[PDB]
Amino acid sequence: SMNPPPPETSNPNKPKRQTNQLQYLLRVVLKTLWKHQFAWPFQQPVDAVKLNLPDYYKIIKTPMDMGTIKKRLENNYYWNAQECIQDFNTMFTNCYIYNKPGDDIVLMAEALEKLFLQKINELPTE
Ligand SMILES: CC(=O)c1c(C)[nH]c(-c2csc(N3CCNCC3)n2)c1CCC(C)C
Repeated sequence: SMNPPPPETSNPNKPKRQTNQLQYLLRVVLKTLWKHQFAWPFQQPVDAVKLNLPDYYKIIKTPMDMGTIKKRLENNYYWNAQECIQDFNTMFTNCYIYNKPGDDIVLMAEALEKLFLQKINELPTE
């Protein structure tokens, strides 16, 4: 079995910015989810080899995880907050696509997503 290359976290020819919204996404949103008791399955790319999930990357073609998001934020990879919000939403959606309703992993994603929504509700104006 093989894992794919992880999502990129640096791309020198991609234009980058540091906005107050992106700062909030790191200092408030990511930090809140990262410290949560249910964060651990989401802190690095899914290791389909070790988890014995050979179909994971057959079903999930746009993988995303908080380790990737954290590095993107720390490296100022994004142009705007919407790009980063999309990454969080991709991460949650992938979990719901792959897994079964009520699975532990889905309950974990739901708990993190609730906090995400609470924090994004107060995203500052630019
Ligand atoms: C399939 C799924 O949606 C999953 C997601 C987002 N995460 C995990 C998971 C478990 S353990 C771990 N890591 C990652 C990297 N660092 C080591 C610990 N990730 C899964 C598998 C759940 C179940 C189907 C076996």
